[PDB]
Amino acid sequence: KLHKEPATLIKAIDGDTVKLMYKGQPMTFRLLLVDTPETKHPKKGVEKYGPEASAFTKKMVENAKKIEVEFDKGQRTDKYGRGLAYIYADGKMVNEALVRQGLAKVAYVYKPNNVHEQHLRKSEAQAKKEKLNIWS
Repeated sequence: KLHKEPATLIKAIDGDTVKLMYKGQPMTFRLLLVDTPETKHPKKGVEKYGPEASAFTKKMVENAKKIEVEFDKGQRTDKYGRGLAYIYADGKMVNEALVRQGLAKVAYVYKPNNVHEQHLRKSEAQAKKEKLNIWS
């Protein structure tokens, strides 16, 4: 089964990336299954809603009492060294919150890291129906 492990915030870096202290080591975490508009896009740069997604993730993790990380069932790091995880702030999944708010889309899914896929797709569908942010 998947289980959560505690972590401590170091710095929110962008909408889709946060640096955490995990098992006593600083590490960069990429949020699984979501694509946010980025402020730090490799080519693009600062896309529309980038600033908004980035501020949303930052507030959510900076104002939390407890941060937890949840790994999926496949690879736990990507080719850049970043942890691949679902991040929880006081019990609430940051990945889902972003999608629910129309501040992220569900990404292209590489099995078998897809455990919360349907759940996020349901939230994405609701944000589209409500025409929030990216979908407005």
